[PDB]
Amino acid sequence: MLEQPYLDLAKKVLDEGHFKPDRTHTGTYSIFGHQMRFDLSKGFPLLTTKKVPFGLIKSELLWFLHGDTNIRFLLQHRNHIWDEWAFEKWVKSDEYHGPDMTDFGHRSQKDPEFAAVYHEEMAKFDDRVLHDDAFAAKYGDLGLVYGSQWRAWHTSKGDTIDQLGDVIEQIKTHPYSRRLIVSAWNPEDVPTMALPPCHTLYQFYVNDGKLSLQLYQRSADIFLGVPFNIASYALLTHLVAHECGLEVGEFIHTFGDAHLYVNHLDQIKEQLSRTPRPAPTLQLNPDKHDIFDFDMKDIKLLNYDPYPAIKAPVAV
Amino acid sequence: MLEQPYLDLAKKVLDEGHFKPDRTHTGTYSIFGHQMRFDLSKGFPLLTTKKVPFGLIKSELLWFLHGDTNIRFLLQHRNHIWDEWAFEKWVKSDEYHGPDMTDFGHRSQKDPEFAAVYHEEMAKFDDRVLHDDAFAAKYGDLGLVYGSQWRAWHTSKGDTIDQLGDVIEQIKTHPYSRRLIVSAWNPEDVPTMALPPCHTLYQFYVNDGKLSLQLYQRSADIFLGVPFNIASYALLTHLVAHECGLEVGEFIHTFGDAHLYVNHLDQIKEQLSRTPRPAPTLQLNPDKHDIFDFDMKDIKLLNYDPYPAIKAPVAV
Ligand SMILES: Nc1nc(=O)c2c([nH]1)N=C[C@@H]1CN(c3ccc(C(=O)N[C@@H](CCC(=O)O)C(=O)O)cc3)CN21
Ligand SMILES: Nc1nc(=O)c2c([nH]1)N=C[C@@H]1CN(c3ccc(C(=O)N[C@@H](CCC(=O)O)C(=O)O)cc3)CN21
Ligand SMILES: O=c1ccn([C@@H]2C[C@H](O)[C@@H](COP(=O)(O)O)O2)c(=O)[nH]1
Ligand SMILES: O=c1ccn([C@@H]2C[C@H](O)[C@@H](COP(=O)(O)O)O2)c(=O)[nH]1
Repeated sequence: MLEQPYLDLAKKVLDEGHFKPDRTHTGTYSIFGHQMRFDLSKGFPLLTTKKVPFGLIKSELLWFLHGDTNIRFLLQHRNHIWDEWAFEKWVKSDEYHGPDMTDFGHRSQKDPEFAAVYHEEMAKFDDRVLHDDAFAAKYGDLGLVYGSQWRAWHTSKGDTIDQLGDVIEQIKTHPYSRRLIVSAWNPEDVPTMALPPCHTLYQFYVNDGKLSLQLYQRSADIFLGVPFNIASYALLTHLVAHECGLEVGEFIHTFGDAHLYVNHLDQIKEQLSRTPRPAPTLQLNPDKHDIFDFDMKDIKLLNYDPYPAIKAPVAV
Repeated sequence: MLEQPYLDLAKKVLDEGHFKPDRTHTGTYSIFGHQMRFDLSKGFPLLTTKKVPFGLIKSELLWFLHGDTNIRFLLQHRNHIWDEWAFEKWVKSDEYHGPDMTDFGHRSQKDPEFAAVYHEEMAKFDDRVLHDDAFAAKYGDLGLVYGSQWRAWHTSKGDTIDQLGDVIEQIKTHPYSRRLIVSAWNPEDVPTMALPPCHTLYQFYVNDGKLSLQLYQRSADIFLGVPFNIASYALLTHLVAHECGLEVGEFIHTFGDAHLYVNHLDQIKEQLSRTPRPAPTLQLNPDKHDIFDFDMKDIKLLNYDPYPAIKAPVAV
């Protein structure tokens, strides 16, 4: 079925992956190197075995394709996947000066001073960001995220180059070139970053009709993480596709450290337990055509029914 | 045998690849997306079915690992793989002022004004570069090649960062991180380049012992091109490996547009015609240890016997 490369790669981390420490000491079963393929005209690649959210992914990528680096658009839509490095700056600031938020992050689940205070301090940081039009700019604006990596990579001699703007040109004009890449690894910025980009590079292809794309995620979390990432670039591939004029072909997901978490063992065993129901259908607003102008309403999802959702505990 | 992922990928471009125009209109059988694996302790990954040259690759990578961007070291060793963009600058210069070299490049094979003149003008450009210590600097010095991409990526605010220097540190100190990348795609520089890097990104891994590496070549020529590239990074992997203290594990070669040339059809049919003799053994100078100090003599090749070499006509 369309989603069986994810399953065949989760039962491959699980019993074939070796135990890696990793950074936040909770161990992995790593493997290094995996290409999995998805042909997108059979249907759309998110999982029917385990509920994955589609308005979140939509709003997020939609957010990355405006080059917008501000959570205030994300909050407006109801997305807060990005919240915690923002707060990492707010509660480490000069203005924070209140009720201690040090390490909020994994003192949570460990209750004590942390379950309702780190959480009261979050709706306090958000709301401020949705309204104070300056609070929004000092802390809610992330600087280096995929919208600036993507559409305003800062040059060595003083300004903004929109990569994806030009690549959507080079597909529109020179379809068949082996240079159609957008890159997120910039090393000025790598040594001093929160999380360096995890979807490091990606290259489009024009088969004859049919745009394809290959990603190089460098680091991948299986169970949590890789359901999400397979769909963002299946949407990117799907959205660039509709703007060049071309049919959709296929998305290749290539990984470096693909690893399942040691929390996520039982939950991934639970998932494999089940059968793929038929892959979902996505349609796109055909009257809009410039993709960077896509209101939310313009990307759609024709019958999706997963199972059950699943709890993995708190990643990082 | 160790080299069968290259064969299984040449009979896969050939009759499974589709006809791509490409840029220099001589057509391809492209495919998009291929991971092939090489475990380097079984032996070394260059081909015994078709003579591939090892002092060229050595001298070249050795050249890239000094961050040296000057052909004058390459010539000194006897390597001229790099010559033609150099001349692309010399014969397009202000100083050229002689006997017309316009398009040397594929007016060659087409004889006429071009077989001994573009070629007399090459030994004239080289020799000058080996001796005039200034000629060497105005035209023999390439600026942007893998030694500056690798070890002096120019920053956005005024200077040189040695990527590979720091990654050999981060392996030496934090072995198990999913960030061990060196990147060659810099977009300031991409729109105005001769050939943008073809081996775009690469990431190391520390399995438990055993350094591994994954490449992302973006564009790959099969028959000519991919015998060479599989060995350069099997040497890089092999050389970084000996400096961290770690055993050698495996090299993953990942491609985007892997394509066989329409010239190279009969010659690749000819190649497949034969049987793998046993994979070669490489040893390294164990008393030297800092890799950036490796004289040529320090990397070695224990029995290699290919077949026959093969002629593919003039690529580009
Ligand atoms: N450097 C970095 N790169 C990424 O791949 C990435 C990142 N961080 N983290 C923030 C964003 C948005 N992405 C994310 C991040 C987290 C989830 C997430 O929480 N999804 C889990 C479910 C977790 C749960 O059970 O609550 C999943 O199953 O995929 C999804 C997408 C990637 N992006
Ligand atoms: N942008 C770019 N990236 C590369 O992969 C690359 C490049 N150009 N071309 C120059 C260097 C050095 N490399 C090269 C270039 C050409 C040959 C070459 O001439 N080798 C052919 C044999 C050609 C013949 O039959 O004379 C082969 O079989 O591999 C080898 C390595 C890659 N490097
Ligand atoms: O939404 C995301 C965020 C992160 N990662 C991963 C996997 C690791 O848990 C995490 C950290 O790895 P490094 O920072 O060491 O690269 O990055 C994903 O797959 N998807
Ligand atoms: O030594 C090399 C040099 C180039 N290439 C390739 C394959 C193509 O023939 C060439 C040009 O592709 P683009 O410039 O369109 O990327 O790059 C290799 O595989 N190895």
